[PDB]
Amino acid sequence: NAPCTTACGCKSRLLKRLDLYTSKYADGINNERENSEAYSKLVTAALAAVPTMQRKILPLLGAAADILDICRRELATARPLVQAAISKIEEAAGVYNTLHKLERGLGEAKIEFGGTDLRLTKTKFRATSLGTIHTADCPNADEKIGLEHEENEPEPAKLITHGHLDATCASGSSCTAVEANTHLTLGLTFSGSSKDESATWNAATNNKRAIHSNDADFLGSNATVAHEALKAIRSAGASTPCSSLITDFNAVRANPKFKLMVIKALLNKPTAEKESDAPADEVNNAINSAYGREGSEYNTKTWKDIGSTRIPKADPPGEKTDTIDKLSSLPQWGDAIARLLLQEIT
Amino acid sequence: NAPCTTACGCKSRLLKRLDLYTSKYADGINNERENSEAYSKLVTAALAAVPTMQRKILPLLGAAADILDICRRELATARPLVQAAISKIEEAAGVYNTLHKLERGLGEAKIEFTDLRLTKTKFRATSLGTIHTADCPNEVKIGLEHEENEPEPAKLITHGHLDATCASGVGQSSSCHTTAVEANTHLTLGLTFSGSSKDESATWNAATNNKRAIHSNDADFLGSNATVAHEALKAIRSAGASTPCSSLITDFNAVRANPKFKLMVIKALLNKPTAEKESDAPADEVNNAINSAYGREGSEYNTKTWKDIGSTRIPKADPPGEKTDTIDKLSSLPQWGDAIARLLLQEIT
Ligand SMILES: *[C@@H]1O[C@H](CO)[C@@H](O[C@@H]2O[C@H](CO)[C@@H](O[C@@H]3O[C@H](CO[C@H]4O[C@H](CO)[C@@H](O)[C@H](O)[C@@H]4O)[C@@H](O)[C@H](O)[C@@H]3O)[C@H](O)[C@H]2NC(C)=O)[C@H](O)[C@H]1NC(C)=O
Ligand SMILES: *[C@@H]1O[C@H](CO)[C@@H](O[C@@H]2O[C@H](CO)[C@@H](O[C@@H]3O[C@H](CO[C@H]4O[C@H](CO)[C@@H](O)[C@H](O)[C@@H]4O)[C@@H](O)[C@H](O)[C@@H]3O)[C@H](O)[C@H]2NC(C)=O)[C@H](O)[C@H]1NC(C)=O
Ligand SMILES: [Br-]
Ligand SMILES: [Br-]
Ligand SMILES: [Br-]
Ligand SMILES: [Br-]
Ligand SMILES: [Br-]
Ligand SMILES: [Br-]
Ligand SMILES: [Br-]
Ligand SMILES: [Br-]
Ligand SMILES: [Br-]
Ligand SMILES: [Br-]
Ligand SMILES: [Br-]
Ligand SMILES: [Br-]
Ligand SMILES: [Br-]
Ligand SMILES: [Br-]
Ligand SMILES: [Br-]
Ligand SMILES: [Br-]
Ligand SMILES: [Br-]
Ligand SMILES: [Br-]
Ligand SMILES: [Br-]
Ligand SMILES: [Br-]
Ligand SMILES: [Br-]
Ligand SMILES: [Br-]
Ligand SMILES: [Br-]
Repeated sequence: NAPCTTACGCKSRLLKRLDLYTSKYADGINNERENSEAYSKLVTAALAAVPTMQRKILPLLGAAADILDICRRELATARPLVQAAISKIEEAAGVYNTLHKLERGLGEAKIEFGGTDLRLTKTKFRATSLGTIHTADCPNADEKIGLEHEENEPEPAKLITHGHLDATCASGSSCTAVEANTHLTLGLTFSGSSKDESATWNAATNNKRAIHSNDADFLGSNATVAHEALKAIRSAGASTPCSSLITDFNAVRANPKFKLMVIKALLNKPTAEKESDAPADEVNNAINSAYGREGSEYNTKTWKDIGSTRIPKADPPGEKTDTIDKLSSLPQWGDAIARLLLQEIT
Repeated sequence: NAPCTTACGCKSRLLKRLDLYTSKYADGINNERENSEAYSKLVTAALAAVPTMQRKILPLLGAAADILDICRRELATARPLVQAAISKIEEAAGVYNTLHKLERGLGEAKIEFTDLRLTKTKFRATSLGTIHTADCPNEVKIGLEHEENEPEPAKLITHGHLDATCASGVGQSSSCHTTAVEANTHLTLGLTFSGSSKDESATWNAATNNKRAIHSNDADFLGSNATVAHEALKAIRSAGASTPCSSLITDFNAVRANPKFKLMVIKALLNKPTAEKESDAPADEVNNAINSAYGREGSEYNTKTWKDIGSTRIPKADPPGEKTDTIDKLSSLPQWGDAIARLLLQEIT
């Protein structure tokens, strides 16, 4: 809720926010895999099973096709938005990796004139840290993230907008002109606000003060467009694609094509085309008989019986048979379907 | 290819290389959509079509299931590798943004001293901390064949340098190692960066009035980021995953080469339905069956076979009673799945 304030924290939050979306997308990919498998199992079993079993599979087919189609279309819609966010967030992370290197400044040059004269060689530069970047890893401890929280989450912070010329001058005492015992120290630091401490420093230069600032906008809009890319997913309603499963009776039960095919296939009224063509109690009683009461046995029995349907199996000494669940691959299911239809032709 | 030498060039080349892989991945995704559609049409038409067409469809069906399965498995193997490359490349690109801001150094403090008192107005230059803001200037062979020989991306900046100038005496003509710092002295300290360590103090100590890098410090901004991205691109190639799902069910050459195809031609088109081996028929008879069903060498596969498949009539839901239409007019998986149920019910009835 409060803006991030360190490079390690901003990167950590931006990546954690991205994970909200990519993990949900990965769930959809897995769900599309399971729905594809389920739909293939239904078609194969619907061809191979005995009529009492076939009649229980048929009401699943149109509704399952509806779930699978929508699931694929939702993933296809989300795919470019998630890809766009990934690219933009990871580029911003790259800049944060550098802002962490600069978070302690860039060192200093300190001249100590020695005491004898004001001649100068490298040996009078006692400090020469200038150009040293910060190399330590992020602190191991540091920092509500959730899709519900995304709408008011603030932009990632820019952290550094200015570089500062730090200066110290101490004679003898304040710079009393520079003489043989004078320490002159000049450094470069960064912050998110401009600094000019010239007023206090000119009356007491023996204190390190930022005496000039220059523009150093490293992030530019990178964090803004990454932030906006996350909103683009939410605006399109693409944050949780393909969340419905064919193996969830709640998804199937709600489809009008399911109820209608219960009437056609399980209440012996095959010419029905409206939901009203049978009394609701007879639809419900048929549902109860086929799938357990209110579909309570859909997974414990219906999908188990579907998986135990025996289908043709290729073999060099002659075609054999086994169950859908034992030959659990699309190539074997497609081969069975071809073989089942050939037997009907033959 | 010589290594990249600028931040704008390194970022550009890395993204261009990445695009070689993501574009091929996108092609596989598109092919998988087309393959899923092709397979669903085949299953649907195989149930609905007249027996003459069913026999033409059945060998396409078993091969199509195999092609589609391989296609999905290739995409599943490629997906985490491509995602990793994208993440690592884009993190490196972000660092190169900053390396571009730093490519012209970070300015300087110049102190122009009548006396040797000092306030800000004696600092003529105060550019220290000024980063470079301009866009990239408006680099090389890029291609998968060229990827094995591509060098690692350049780090560009490995060290920061303290540059120093000291010019004492009127006209600022003299070195400060012999003409001590006095009222006319110009003292300039700056910060630049490069890809090599530097220590030019030996020459500077005898002539301080020339700008020289008299000290260097470590400034490794990229770390391993760019090399780790490079290695992620190689990880795709090592896995043989650069062109996943390149085969199309609508490409007869892919169908013909699928191991399931020949046997089903024998079973469905040569009146040997119990065949289980390719030796169950002469190869010449298989070829004649292929020529009759799909045109000579499959030359009519798209112009005739798939048009005939698409014109198969299937059931269509309607409130005043079930109607019929063609696969191509009812061109959606949900209408095909509904048709399959209605077809199987009709057989039951
Ligand atoms: C590209 O270079 C980057 C450095 O410029 C790499 O980032 C560094 O990666 C190392 C791991 O190899 C990290 O070291 C670890 O840090 C964690 C703590 O940091 C994490 O947790 C805190 C607290 O939540 C969080 O604020 C941070 O953002 C991190 O999420 C320690 O627990 C470990 O013990 C270990 O010390 C560095 O911290 C990390 N630096 C930064 C700035 O992220 C980066 O991994 C490189 N990229 C690739 C693709 O290799
Ligand atoms: C994050 O901030 C970055 C700055 O740190 C953004 O990058 C800058 O984006 C602008 C506009 O998008 C680019 O300006 C354009 O530059 C091109 C020329 O550069 C391109 O082509 C050369 C080859 O000629 C290639 O070497 C470069 O790498 C680029 O591919 C001009 O033709 C345009 O007219 C326009 O001036 C900057 O060049 C670019 N800077 C860098 C260092 O990339 C970046 O877009 C931000 N990220 C996001 C996601 O918005
Ligand atoms: Br995924
Ligand atoms: Br499957
Ligand atoms: Br039964
Ligand atoms: Br001293
Ligand atoms: Br009834
Ligand atoms: Br029942
Ligand atoms: Br019920
Ligand atoms: Br894609
Ligand atoms: Br489809
Ligand atoms: Br199908
Ligand atoms: Br002067
Ligand atoms: Br002046
Ligand atoms: Br290529
Ligand atoms: Br390759
Ligand atoms: Br380099
Ligand atoms: Br002068
Ligand atoms: Br490395
Ligand atoms: Br490859
Ligand atoms: Br032969
Ligand atoms: Br023959
Ligand atoms: Br034929
Ligand atoms: Br075609
Ligand atoms: Br027809």
